[PDB]
Amino acid sequence: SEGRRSDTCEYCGKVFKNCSNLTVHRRSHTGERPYKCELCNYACAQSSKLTRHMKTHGQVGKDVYKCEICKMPFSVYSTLEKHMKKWHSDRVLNNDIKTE
Ligand SMILES: [Zn+2]
Ligand SMILES: [Zn+2]
Ligand SMILES: [Zn+2]
Repeated sequence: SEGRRSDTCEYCGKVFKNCSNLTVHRRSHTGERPYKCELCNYACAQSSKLTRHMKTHGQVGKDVYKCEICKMPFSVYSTLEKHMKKWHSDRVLNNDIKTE
């Protein structure tokens, strides 16, 4: 039992406690949306994690994302580019990311 009609993020859709704390958090994330997927029940702070997982969401059959060359499950396509570019260059090593 409660009501909220103002003091909420235009991008989270989540109610808050003060319009300035609303403003500063809406800048310190940006991200996209409440990070929440509507097809998975998943969320994580980055921007491009969601826009990539969104455009890679097409009829995966399992309501969870996976590397279509492995069949191996992984949260988002940005972590897969970092898996694929090194977890497939030496044999299935300690997942140490695409970097220089
Ligand atoms: Zn927000
Ligand atoms: Zn999803
Ligand atoms: Zn893979």
